[PDB]
Amino acid sequence: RNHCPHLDSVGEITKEDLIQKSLGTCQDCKVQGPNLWACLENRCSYVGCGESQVDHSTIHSQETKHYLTVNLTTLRVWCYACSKEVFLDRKLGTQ
Ligand SMILES: [Zn+2]
Ligand SMILES: [Zn+2]
Ligand SMILES: [Zn+2]
Repeated sequence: RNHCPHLDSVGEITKEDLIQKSLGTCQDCKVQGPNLWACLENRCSYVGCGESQVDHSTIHSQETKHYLTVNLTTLRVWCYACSKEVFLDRKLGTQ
């Protein structure tokens, strides 16, 4: 198992949901993109901004223990628990 558990637990969001988050707007405040983050938790669908604005992604991460956040600006995933950037595979193949 050469992968992070935090992210390995969360799923993936559809383009439909990401499209709204990619619009460049925070679900908590009104900072307006670019540079916006979105909860990677397949079960969660919240839009927050990183430390570059109000670190909403961090706060939300603690509140819901969601240490997975992906910036819609570069389409990159980040792991708070691991304390680094991670990548989300498109296809697994377990079941
Ligand atoms: Zn915000
Ligand atoms: Zn969340
Ligand atoms: Zn991790």
